[PDB]
Amino acid sequence: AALPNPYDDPFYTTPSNIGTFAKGQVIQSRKVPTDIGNANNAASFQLQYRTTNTQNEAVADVATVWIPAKPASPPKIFSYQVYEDATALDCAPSYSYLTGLDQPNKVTAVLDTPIIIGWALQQGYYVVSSDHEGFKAAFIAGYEEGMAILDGIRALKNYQNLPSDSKVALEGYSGGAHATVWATSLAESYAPELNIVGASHGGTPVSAKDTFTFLNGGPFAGFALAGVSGLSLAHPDMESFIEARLNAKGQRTLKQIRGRGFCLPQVVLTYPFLNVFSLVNDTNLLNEAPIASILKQETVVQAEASYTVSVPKFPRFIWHAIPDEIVPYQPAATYVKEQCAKGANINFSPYPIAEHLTAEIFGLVPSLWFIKQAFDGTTPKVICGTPIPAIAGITTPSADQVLGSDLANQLRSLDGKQSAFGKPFGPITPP
Repeated sequence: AALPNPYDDPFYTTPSNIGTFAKGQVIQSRKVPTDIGNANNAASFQLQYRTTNTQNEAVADVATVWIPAKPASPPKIFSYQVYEDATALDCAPSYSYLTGLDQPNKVTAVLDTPIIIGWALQQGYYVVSSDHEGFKAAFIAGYEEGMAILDGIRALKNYQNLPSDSKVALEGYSGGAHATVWATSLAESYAPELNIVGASHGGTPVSAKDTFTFLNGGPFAGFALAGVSGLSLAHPDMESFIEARLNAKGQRTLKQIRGRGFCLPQVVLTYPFLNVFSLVNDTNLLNEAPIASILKQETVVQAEASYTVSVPKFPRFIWHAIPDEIVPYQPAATYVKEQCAKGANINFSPYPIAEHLTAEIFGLVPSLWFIKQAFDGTTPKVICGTPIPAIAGITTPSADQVLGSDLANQLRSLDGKQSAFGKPFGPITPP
């Protein structure tokens, strides 16, 4: 690609004086060429910045920012969370965004991603997309992801000298929605100066344990194994515990899914029908320490959580396929119901006839319309959590209205194309 592999690059390392940097402070930066930047006439940069890991240690991370040619004003910031879904360093969103064709997780940066970021740039928003898994590629580590993201937003504001109360909105789907929900949950306690006016996410994994039990042994069991790997990379005592229990197969397999160049496509293709329990000599792992208690922290479902989960009060749009076959629907419905009973402002859109990839599209125009309204202060008053399928042209303006013809024609082109997950996208509205 336009830069070396991140494994080969000291830009992806944490300097020994990391602790002297404030949260979100820019350590170094570099101009980078990106497909999205070239397509939208927006300069792109990578920012190496300070953040905080799960063990509350100061670490560096990388984020990618795009500067609109005609910024809206006052300045508005759009944080887009990618479904990286891998535990290797070179699967990073920053690397995947570069001009180039050999990046192993390139797929996660093309397809719907450029539509969404392109759209945000055409509205005049500053765009940031952080490498939310951080330098350990700790997929699904929520505190890891939440802090990295909030600190990436901080870094864009520092880098561009944006006003402190610059409006912020956040968006993501699938693994990017786990990252998004975690960043919203931590905003209050970790980054309360960020003026977040909205957030929009779909296909949300809210409980690590629940997403695990739904996935294990099925067609997308590679995602279960990726979560085990990613969580162990954020929790050292879970890592030791697991290491001690891996049989020879488990040892070969954990190394494999952490191997350079083993990204989402390889996760999907290598592990259908794997039972992660086949990797260990202990079937009761879910119930032992330190795992069981980590699972109670790695959840935003309060019924399951061993801590008081935040309730963001700003407007939110949350969508999900009821028949979701990859990320389970009910845990997310449970999260919305709970949050709504504590004063949240959630417009909830469960799609009764949909699957994971088709709901990725169905909720997209509603999602972006919602974010535009949140920036404008014009999100409609709704009874929190009422299950209403949001349909473009019915509950929102048309695709052409929201996106413009160009971007809506790009969105129509996805219909029937393969997604990162090996299943085709469908149309803008349910048939």
